[PDB]
Amino acid sequence: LEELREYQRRKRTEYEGYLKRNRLDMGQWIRYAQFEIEQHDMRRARSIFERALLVDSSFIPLWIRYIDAELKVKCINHARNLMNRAISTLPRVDKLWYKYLIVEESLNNVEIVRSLYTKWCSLEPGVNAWNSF
RNA sequence: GUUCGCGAAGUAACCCUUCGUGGACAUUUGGUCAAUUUGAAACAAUACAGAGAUGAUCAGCAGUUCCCCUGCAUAAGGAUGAACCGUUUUACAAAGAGAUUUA
Ligand SMILES: [Mg+2]
Ligand SMILES: [Mg+2]
Repeated sequence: LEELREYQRRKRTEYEGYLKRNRLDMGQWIRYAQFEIEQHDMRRARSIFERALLVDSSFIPLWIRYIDAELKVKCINHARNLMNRAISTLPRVDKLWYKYLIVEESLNNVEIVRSLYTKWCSLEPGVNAWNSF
């Protein structure tokens, strides 16, 4: 376990030291947020992504990946509540809607998307958006 | 304890002493804290590692950090004060070609 313990500890010194110095460079956050996922600890990883939304919330690769780590282990109402916060923050975006729509397809629930497209049409988005509805 | 008044005692031209009493005067200090080993000074010495760039030797001045130290300091010094120079794979598709493959 010390063959493990000191591994995890030494990594969390190196990653934080760099992020300590560079608030930006999201490339590091996602990497380091991925490290804590592969240790099967969701609490730490969620903190990291939540810590990395403060730095920039306009960076969609970060938003998208933090949907993955929720969906991969199948924590539903988190990746569900998250999408409340996700598309209310950046309501214009394209990718964020479709990744919320297409993930609702594989959940087979068409009542959701019925009300989804209600709002997403209420927002008057544009051509390619309406055509999906 | 002082003073006012009263009530008694011995002496008493009513006063001095003595006793018993009513009232007034005066009215809530200090602790965030307990006296040596177990609620946290530091330095020196010893051993190990050695003080930026670059072919090599050097002057430095800044920036960034959930590092500080000497200094009256918003001056200036402290190795250019220190620490940092590592790691990096997905908003991701469009066209075509081969093969497997089912109503
Ligand atoms: Mg310096
Ligand atoms: Mg200096």
